Amino acid sequence: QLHYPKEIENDLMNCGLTEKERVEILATAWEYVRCGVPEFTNWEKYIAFVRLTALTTVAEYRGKLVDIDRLLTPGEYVLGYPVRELLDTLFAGTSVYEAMLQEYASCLLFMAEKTRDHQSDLCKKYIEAIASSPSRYYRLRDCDAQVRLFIAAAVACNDLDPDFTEMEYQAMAEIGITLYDAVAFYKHRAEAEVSNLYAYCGQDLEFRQEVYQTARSTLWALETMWCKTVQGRSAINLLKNLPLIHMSMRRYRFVEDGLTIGKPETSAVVRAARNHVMERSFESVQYMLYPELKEALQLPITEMCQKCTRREVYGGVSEEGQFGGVVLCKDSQEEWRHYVRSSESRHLDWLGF
Amino acid sequence: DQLHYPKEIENDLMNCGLTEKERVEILATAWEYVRCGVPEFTNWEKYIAFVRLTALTTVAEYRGKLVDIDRLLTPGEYVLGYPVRELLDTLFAGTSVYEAMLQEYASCLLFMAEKTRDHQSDLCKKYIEAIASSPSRYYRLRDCDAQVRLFIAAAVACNDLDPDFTEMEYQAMAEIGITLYDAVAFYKHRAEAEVSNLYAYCGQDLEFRQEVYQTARSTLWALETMWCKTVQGRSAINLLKNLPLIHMSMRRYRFVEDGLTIGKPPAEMERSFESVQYMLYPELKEALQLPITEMCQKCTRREVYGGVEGQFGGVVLCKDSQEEWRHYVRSSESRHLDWLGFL
Ligand SMILES: [Zn+2]
Ligand SMILES: [Zn+2]
Repeated sequence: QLHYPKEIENDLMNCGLTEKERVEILATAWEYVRCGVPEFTNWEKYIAFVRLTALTTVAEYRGKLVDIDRLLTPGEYVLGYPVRELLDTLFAGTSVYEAMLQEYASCLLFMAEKTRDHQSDLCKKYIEAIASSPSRYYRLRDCDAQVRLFIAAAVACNDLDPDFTEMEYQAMAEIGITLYDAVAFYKHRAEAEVSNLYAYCGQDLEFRQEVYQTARSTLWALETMWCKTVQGRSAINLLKNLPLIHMSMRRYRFVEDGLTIGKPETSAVVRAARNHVMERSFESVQYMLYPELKEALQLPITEMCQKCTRREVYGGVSEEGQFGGVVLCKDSQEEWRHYVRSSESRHLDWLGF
Repeated sequence: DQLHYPKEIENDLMNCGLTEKERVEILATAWEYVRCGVPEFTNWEKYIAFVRLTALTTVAEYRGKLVDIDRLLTPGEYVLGYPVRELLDTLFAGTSVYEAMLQEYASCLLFMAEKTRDHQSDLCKKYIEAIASSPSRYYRLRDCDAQVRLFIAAAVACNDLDPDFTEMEYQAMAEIGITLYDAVAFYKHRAEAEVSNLYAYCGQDLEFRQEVYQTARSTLWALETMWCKTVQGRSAINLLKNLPLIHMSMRRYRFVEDGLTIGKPPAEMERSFESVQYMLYPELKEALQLPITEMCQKCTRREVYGGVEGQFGGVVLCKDSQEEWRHYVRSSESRHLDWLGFL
């Protein structure tokens, strides 16, 4: 049986979902928020955030249903949700308000763009931006996985105003993504995903084990330094639980894989992948794009490495073991591997240890 | 991977029988357990006391011959540099669970030290036979061993509140937590011929393990949905939910070393019942005095437990006893929904 609060039990009715899909989305949204934000004080903001995480979950599953251009419009209901009102309840009167409005809209925009019928030019530029540098992969994946959004929401649901610096958010995202992308590796590869750190860094277990161990070690140093503050614990709770959801949430396949993690041949998500089978402009969406994404989507073709292998159209069918975007050259792949292996110096700098 | 813990504990357990590597592994392991089990707290003083109590628990697991079990509950006494009874008073004194938690702590460390003596004591054999006598008894004794109700009570105390769970809430929570934890620790426990694993008794087929892990986790999500708005509710949730997850979150476990995977297959005068009975909680006092006439005679018992492939080190249940255990674990939903006040 799936469980979630009565408050949300009638959400997402009459939106194009089966009763099975709808109850799975609501349970997933609730579990994600409980796992990522276990400590809260404000129930009204907590439920608003659960509802926004439900819409995010719909955007990932069936993005065609979500009117991206209405998410930030006051008075507008998207699949029954007053999205801008929920964002205002959560973030209005905090220092991160205007930035989190663009973070939310930008995340859902590219979730919808990636499910689309045919590759848009926004999609193609995103696919090439994330392959263009490791720091740009981490910033854009941060938005895609809602890392800094969850951290700020966690602080807001404790009735405090987030005061992390830009470099603290970048350190937190690099730790969380390095862990999460490692555990999701086999699901993401079986689905020929573009948004996985190891699509660019390399598929060898030895690299993954090494940088996982370093990120978890830095996270334990961060936890030891920050655990006496509510804001500190709000960031720790979110980052630490990112990989653990593979075991804690009923959306993942821990039980169905024989109580295993990291074994692709017993995996229910990999076996599902194996068994399986009107154009938004930069102009129309720029109001909602955060600055790093705007620059990411306008990087000149010529200022990117010309040795890496791009294509006209990404997606379509691929062999077992292949991810779905830009294939880095040896020099670029060496650049990424070296950036990730250097995390400890960069982060002890960025986090103020 | 360097080890991290607070400065308040960094020079504990100095020059008292641990190697230098052992001592820092113990302090880091205690800190990591307490941070995973009790993520939400308000009282730093109580928190460090509990971390130090966990460090001593960790010495008893590893090196129980260093630990003077009979001085744990004695005012004024230092064990390995810790004023154990002062630490337990800082954490629990003036709560409704004070006396129960002194006994819960001492009873845990007593059997951790008994399990590693060179010679099996009488007391150790009676524990090994008691934990195999009924599934409800397995869960209560494993609760103390794993410190499930002690951690839940400590979590509430570290939020400056008075634990007010009922006996039957503690029993449901222990059943949920142990069913999950013993499942994830299954292969490690089997490799060490452990006695304290639910599946040593229920059986070793993966299908039973999957099914009852799915139910326990589903119950825990219903409990979390019902209780997540109070500090006491979250204190319980956080401990139970994180029990299986420490296999990924703690450096003590082998997630990384295993390829980012879970699941991959007479120095000593003997203690007597009478010398330790003051420190035992009621159910353990009773379990250690059960006549083996009142136990199932068809189960396979031994004169001496231990020695030795893919075998646990205690009582081997008979087919009928195994069926009783499996039925009990598979009936958890109804028992738990009743004990937890969902109906
Ligand atoms: Zn290149
Ligand atoms: Zn029997």
